Amino acid sequence: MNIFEMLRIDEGLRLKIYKDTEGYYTIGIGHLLTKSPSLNAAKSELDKAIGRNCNGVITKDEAEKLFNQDVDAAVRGILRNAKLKPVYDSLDAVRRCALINMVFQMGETGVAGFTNSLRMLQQKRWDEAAVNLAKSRWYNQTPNRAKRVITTFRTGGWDAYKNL
Repeated sequence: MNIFEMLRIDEGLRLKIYKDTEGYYTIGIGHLLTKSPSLNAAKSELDKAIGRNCNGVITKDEAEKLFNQDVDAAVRGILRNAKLKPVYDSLDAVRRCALINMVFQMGETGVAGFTNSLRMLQQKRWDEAAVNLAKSRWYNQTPNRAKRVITTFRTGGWDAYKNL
């Protein structure tokens, strides 16, 4: 299992503009287009993103292209972030995937706000950090997904994703 397969289980694949769990306009493999309420604003962002007139619909190909950019940007943002980098560097390969996943879903900023859990992950207090992560909007709003990511940090292996 790797970061791409993991994210694709969590995000799914949709070739037509759709709404987030949050009600936001998205396409592909969890590529948010806009937080704006107009389908029109979304369409426009789409065409800007792809470089063509898409009319709200893309190919598999275009979806995976966006996905590769988004993963790359997530990793690079972690690496550039003063709060994130140290945790990232301290973690093993599997756990590193779980932090990348959070960053992808919620953005650098969002994750960087989980101060106490970051601290615990750095210290390698796996069970404590899992209980602290669960105490969030994130877990309450998307519990099955949060719980997959959490098991990942807890265990250090891919079991939450075996099932799936």
